[PDB]
Amino acid sequence: TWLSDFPQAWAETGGMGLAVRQAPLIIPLKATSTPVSIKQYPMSQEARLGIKPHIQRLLDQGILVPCQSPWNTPLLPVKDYRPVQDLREVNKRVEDIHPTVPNPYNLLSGLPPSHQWYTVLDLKDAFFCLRLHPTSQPLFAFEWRDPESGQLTWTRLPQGFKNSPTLFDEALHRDLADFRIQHPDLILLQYVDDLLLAATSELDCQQGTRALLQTLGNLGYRASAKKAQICQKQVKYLGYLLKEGQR
DNA sequence: CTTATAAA
DNA sequence: TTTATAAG
Repeated sequence: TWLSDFPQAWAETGGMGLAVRQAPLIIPLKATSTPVSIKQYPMSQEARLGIKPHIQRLLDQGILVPCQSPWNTPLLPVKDYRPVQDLREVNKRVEDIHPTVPNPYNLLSGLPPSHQWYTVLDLKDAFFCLRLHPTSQPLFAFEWRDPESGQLTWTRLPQGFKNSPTLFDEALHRDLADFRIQHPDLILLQYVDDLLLAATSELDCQQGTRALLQTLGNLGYRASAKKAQICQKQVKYLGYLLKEGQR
């Protein structure tokens, strides 16, 4: 089984990821920025009870930690509840970086007709695999209370932060550089957390996929076994249907 | 909820 | 000028 053969590589069996080779990220501020503390709009009990289990899981996982910070941004009061942080005022104060993630159209142009056997993997909770340096953690604080009050913040690259997709894409590229060198006859397309591996034959695709899963797992990333498309001549990738070299 | 942009 | 849409 693809599952049993690579327990470490799958989110379902390997536990929450952590990119062990990647240094905790420091997030540079713009030259003139100072902290902004935005009050939390009062949240209804219904919303709070909805969000609570997610917050607790993240705390248990060490992805959230208590803190006291001069920064504060709101969680959405209406957000099937899940916590969404409005990081816009933080984003405005963070120094911009060059956008290096290719658009899907251009990314797909690197797929040759010679390689028509596909594996598509998506990494689960990808941003959370990247640690934030403790110096940058306070930037992302928000308020949490459970009547029956303090701030929490993220110890990993957060959702809603303007640079997360680019920083993740760049980190995974660094981590997969050797894989590319070891497998010169495979095509690997990276779009943040969405990966396409393409091979000349079913066999090469099988061996390539084994090697990619082993590598991802070893590095601390986790792919979704449920959504995995393995060694197919027809796959869905980035909203396209990849079929016989078309699209 | 707030806010940026677009469409009406 | 208002309304709608989208997104953190």
